[PDB]
Amino acid sequence: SMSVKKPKRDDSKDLALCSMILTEMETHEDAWPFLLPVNLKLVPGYKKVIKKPMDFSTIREKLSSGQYPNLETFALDVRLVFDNCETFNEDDSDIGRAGHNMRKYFEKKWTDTFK
Ligand SMILES: CC(=O)Nc1ccc(C(=O)O)cc1
Repeated sequence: SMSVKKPKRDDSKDLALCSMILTEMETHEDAWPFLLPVNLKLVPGYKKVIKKPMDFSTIREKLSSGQYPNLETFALDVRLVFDNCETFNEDDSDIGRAGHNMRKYFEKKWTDTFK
């Protein structure tokens, strides 16, 4: 509360660390469904069903331009990519499996890096 501060986690390296994690995700061989925005004009159903599209190149643009206030807002966008993937793809499809694989991959990097 007022004039009573909790000790503050050192966040000075967060930007560099999130950038490293994003790089590792960009270079994963199962990252191909997630590198670019889904084409809303060429994929039936996507625009109406998926209220907030997100993809790695969009996350990268936002990271590079000061659009994440903190590391938690970054993790929310990454998770949104995989949440969207589950909403739209069968668990047993190449893309659906790619999504599950990348989420597992991300969450371990997240834990190892910040916890
Ligand atoms: C991220 C994501 O779901 N992408 C896509 C892209 C294309 C299709 C399709 O054409 O079936 C399905 C899903």
